[PDB]
Amino acid sequence: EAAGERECELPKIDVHLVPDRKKDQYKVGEVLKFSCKPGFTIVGPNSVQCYHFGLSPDLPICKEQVQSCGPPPELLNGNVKEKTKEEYGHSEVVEYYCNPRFLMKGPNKIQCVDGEWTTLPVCIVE
Repeated sequence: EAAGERECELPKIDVHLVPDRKKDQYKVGEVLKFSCKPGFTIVGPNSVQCYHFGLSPDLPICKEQVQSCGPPPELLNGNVKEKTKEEYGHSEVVEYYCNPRFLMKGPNKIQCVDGEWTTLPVCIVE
């Protein structure tokens, strides 16, 4: 009996972690987005899939204390349109804008994760 499959059940995550679904058994191809508790920051993979060998990649962790990352980086052919505060914070996104000659490819905003900002929008001439 049983196919070649090997389906998933929610593994032992962090006590302060909370999965998006939060179901007991995950079907192969379920993406278990994780997050941490209200006052916790999730660090690591915030989305793992249920594969036919198990939930992968391995689970992220929870940090209450993160960095504020200071001000955001510059944009290559734009700038930050928002008020650059000396202290942003985790999950604080920064709306950028590129010049009126470019198309903005990636996310115009980026949020700082742990203490590192995510991948910039990047714009190209239209």
